[PDB]
Amino acid sequence: SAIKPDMKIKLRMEGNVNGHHFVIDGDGTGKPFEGKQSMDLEVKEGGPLPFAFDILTTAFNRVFAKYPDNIQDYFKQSFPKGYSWERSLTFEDGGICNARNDITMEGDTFYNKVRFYGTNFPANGPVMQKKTLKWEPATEKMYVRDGVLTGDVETALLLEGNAHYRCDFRTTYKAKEKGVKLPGAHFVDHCIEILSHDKDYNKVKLYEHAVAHSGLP
Repeated sequence: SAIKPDMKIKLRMEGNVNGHHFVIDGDGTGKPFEGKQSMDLEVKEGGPLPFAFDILTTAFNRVFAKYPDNIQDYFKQSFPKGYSWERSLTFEDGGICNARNDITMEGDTFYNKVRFYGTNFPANGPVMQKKTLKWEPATEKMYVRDGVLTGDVETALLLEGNAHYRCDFRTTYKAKEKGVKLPGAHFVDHCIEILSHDKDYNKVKLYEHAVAHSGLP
């Protein structure tokens, strides 16, 4: 396999949320076969961010997902040429985000060209007031729609004061090489956590664990 057990991650995100521009660099490592990755993020422009860092974290690669033998692993089969994804995030208070990542590989390193655009967050809402605590663990439903691998998530951020803030995600995934075979319908469970950060989330250590499964025992 082109994909080694230990891989490096280099990332640049450029984005705009409610008109605030930012550039964030990431450096990390992961274990594709164990579905684990960790990365150090550093805000390079636009800091301190005037919105909840949590809305960005799912944009900071389903190659870091433990896939069993009985499910086609589209993501690992996409290398070395790579793949990209496009995602819409719809929040319950009208906030909308569009994100994309183009993922390439050179030697032992995944390179990520990430774009993140968010609009329509109410100024008095939990995102612009920085009242988010974390993403709850979530399940991504994977299926092919009209020849395109699609992942749906229905989830929520936990807020201060025992409240939840609902978000629906739809991601479409496309391999760069024609003829990478599409998988059957399946689930990917993930957990995403900010392990540590400094005062205004200028530096953030991010961790994610993901496991693909078929639903039953």
